Amino acid sequence: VNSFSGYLKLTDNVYIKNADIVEEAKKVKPTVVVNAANVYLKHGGGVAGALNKATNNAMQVESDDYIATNGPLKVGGSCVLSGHNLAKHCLHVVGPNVNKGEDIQLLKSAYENFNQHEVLLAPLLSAGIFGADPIHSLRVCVDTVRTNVYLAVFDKNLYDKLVSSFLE
Ligand SMILES: CC(C)[C@H](Nc1ncnc2[nH]c(-c3cnn(C)c3C#N)cc12)c1ccc2c(n1)NC(=O)CO2
Repeated sequence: VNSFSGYLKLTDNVYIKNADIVEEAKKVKPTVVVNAANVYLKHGGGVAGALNKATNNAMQVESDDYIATNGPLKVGGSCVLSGHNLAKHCLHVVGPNVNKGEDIQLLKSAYENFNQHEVLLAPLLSAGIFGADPIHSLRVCVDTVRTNVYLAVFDKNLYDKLVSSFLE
């Protein structure tokens, strides 16, 4: 029922909280949870592994059937599939992996997919092992997304750095 609580309001449409996106999905039952996906939808590690494990592998079985018939996504692209027990829908979004040389300009394209949904629970795109500068990813979110986005960042030091840098 989109009952988000305990988020800091950064802008009129962007909110942020130090929390695990899986625990937020369980508490909130959002209409849309965003997965930090890769092009073949292999939900190993990071956000994707955590969401998939919380569905008892249902998300991986559904995603393998999608890829068999439709093929891989593009960097900056997205795919709406079932949200299983975590949300009504899961929006799988592929941000660029700059640790693998993918272009950081495609992070704006990745965030643009959020504009199709009125309200979303999401992670910080291209952060962690994808290698983008997290402060930059937050600025791209704030500049690109017009709909209501609730960012869950599961790392207190990173959350504090993002908040302090934005509040300058
Ligand atoms: C910057 C990070 C703090 C952030 N991670 C997270 N952000 C929010 N909720 C989270 N839950 C978990 C969790 C829950 N259980 N487990 C075992 C995990 C893991 N791993 C992790 C997580 C993050 C955002 C975007 C990402 C990635 N990581 N990593 C990637 O490979 C791709 O893109």
